[PDB]
Amino acid sequence: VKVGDKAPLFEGIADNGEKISLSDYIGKHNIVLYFYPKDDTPGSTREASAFRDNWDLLKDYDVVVIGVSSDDINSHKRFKEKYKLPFILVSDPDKKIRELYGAKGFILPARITFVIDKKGIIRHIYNSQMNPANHVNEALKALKQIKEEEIS
Repeated sequence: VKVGDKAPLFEGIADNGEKISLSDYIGKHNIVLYFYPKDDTPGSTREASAFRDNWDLLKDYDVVVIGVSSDDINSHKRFKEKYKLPFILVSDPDKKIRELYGAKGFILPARITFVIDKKGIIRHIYNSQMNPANHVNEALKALKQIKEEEIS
């Protein structure tokens, strides 16, 4: 998976117990798909919080934010409710979505974020375990680049 490739399609279960298909968003909105190790931990909470804190700004870039981890649905709802996260959280029980995106990691699940445009093309990849809060900034920079190409 590299910048320029079509984003791999997948189906999973969202925190609302509903099934989610990436293809249902492809072409309709820009997409920020971010992988994080585990629910309600210092770093992932910080990353999720950063995305929450920029929710309104993200609205200007026509985008859907989807978080992914190996935690189950209930863990996702609790994490989401506990920090008032407004976006979607997908459960990846057997790590199949991670494998698809090459985000399995080695000493632990990779904290990697992908920004996908309306043509279903990956426009940016940011892989960094140590800078959880910076993931939203990188997603925003990619979204700004994309918007800048749309506007004119």
